[PDB]
Amino acid sequence: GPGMKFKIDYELPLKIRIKQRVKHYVEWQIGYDMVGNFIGANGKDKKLYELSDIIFQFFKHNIILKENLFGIKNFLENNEELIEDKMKINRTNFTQKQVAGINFLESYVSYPLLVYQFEFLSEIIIGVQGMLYFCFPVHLLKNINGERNFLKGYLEISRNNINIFLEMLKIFGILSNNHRYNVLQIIEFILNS
Amino acid sequence: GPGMKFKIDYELPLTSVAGKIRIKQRSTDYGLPVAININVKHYVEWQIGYDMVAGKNDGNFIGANGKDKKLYELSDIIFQFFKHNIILKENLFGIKNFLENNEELIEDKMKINRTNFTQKQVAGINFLESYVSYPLLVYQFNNNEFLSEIIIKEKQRAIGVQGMLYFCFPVHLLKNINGERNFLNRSIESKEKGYLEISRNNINIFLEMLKIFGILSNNHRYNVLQIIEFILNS
Repeated sequence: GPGMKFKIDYELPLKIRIKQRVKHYVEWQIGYDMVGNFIGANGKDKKLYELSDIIFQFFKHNIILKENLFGIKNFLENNEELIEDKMKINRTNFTQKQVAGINFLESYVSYPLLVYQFEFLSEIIIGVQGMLYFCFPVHLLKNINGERNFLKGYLEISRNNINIFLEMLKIFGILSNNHRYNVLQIIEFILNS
Repeated sequence: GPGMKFKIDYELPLTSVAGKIRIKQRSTDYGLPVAININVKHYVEWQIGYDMVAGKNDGNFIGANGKDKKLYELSDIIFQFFKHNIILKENLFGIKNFLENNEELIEDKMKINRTNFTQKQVAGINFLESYVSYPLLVYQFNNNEFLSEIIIKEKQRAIGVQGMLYFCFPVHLLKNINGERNFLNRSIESKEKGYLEISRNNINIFLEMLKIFGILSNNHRYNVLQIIEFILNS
């Protein structure tokens, strides 16, 4: 349907990993671009993909207002608090530890992780790099025919859950400087188009 | 040379990435990798093994996993120095009796920790923050130049933790192709090889490393015990 009736049945092959803690969920290492619509932070030909493809279509069908994209743009342009700079890896001081009578020095390396709850949730784990994972129960997916008969999958996106992907784009925009630059280029492309 | 003069100039590929040999710089503690003149803080990181899967003709023992195995790197070094009568039989027997009586295993005592959550706000966005803490064990050999570090990670597709042993020592200890220790204050040439001199003066470092492998897990204990028995009966 057009306008507010617009939906996307996103095909998900079964970057996709299936794990379990009804406890089984989809682990989607979702991206926003692909190697053209804009110039990435690395200076390569980048085009819209996945997350940005979803936002562009729902903006094209007038479900996402341009005022929302303007607010996200100004938020990402004005913000200086980035997740990569706020997530610090900690290393403890070496302490004496004996195993099997052998004297070792023991230290712990702690890697932070962030959980954003939207039932959906986003997880950011950790040279090193931060990796974003969009997670949701697997029984939410419709089969190839079009019914949740799992308890290829298809994730239904509509006006009732598009805000999950707008929030996820905003989170990407504060993950790192490279992501902040790329997301700003994507929002500029969507607003101009 | 012959007898007590026996040595091994172990060839180590220096300019190589995505392999068992890596070059890092020790930050006065911890170290960070490097890609360039070599100074005293540059170390060799060697993810050394003690065996290798063998074929139907070159097998030396059967490992804990039931696979054909043969000597490799650490165990081959110990075999040659035992073959040339530098390593005493009592040294191998002492390690054998130690591994037979030992009950504390590294993969059973080392724990990966997940901390409680805390509320964390970044850019005005509220998150739940937690930490995953990985232990590492460092063993300082009697020679203050050599050390080994055991990194503890999760078992892949299994329950528990696994240890990866790395053998570390300064780059300036290595000899070039001419037998010169001239790496200090000099950049490493392309495809250049470093040579770690192993002799009677430092062989016990490799014996202590074999003992450390033997306490890593029950499978490692079994494999080391099979290696000691094979070497003793040679």
